Amino acid sequence: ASNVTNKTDPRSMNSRVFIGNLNTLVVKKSDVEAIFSKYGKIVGCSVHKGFAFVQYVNERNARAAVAGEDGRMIAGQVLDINLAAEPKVNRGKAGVKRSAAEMYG
RNA sequence: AUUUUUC
Repeated sequence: ASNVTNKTDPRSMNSRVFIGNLNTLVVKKSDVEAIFSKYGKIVGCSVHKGFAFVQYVNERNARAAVAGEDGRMIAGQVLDINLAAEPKVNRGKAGVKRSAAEMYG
């Protein structure tokens, strides 16, 4: 698949997958487009430090991997997968941080 | 080598 995943169209912002807390020191672009291609047609993919991105053809494909791979282990670590326009995590760089509305009370 | 963008 292509190397592009940063569009901002009203259907490309929800046909995309965010992949945080990723084992980016063992994974590669040829791995991310091979771990998420089982849940949809990838037409763009990119990888960075601590996170990566995947661009599907539609939103249905994104919900397939955002609910099909989220919380899975790869290369010995777990990755936090979510819709690219529906962030809920505090981006605490470890997943240990909580929201002021989701605290222990 | 470590959570929203071109590895």
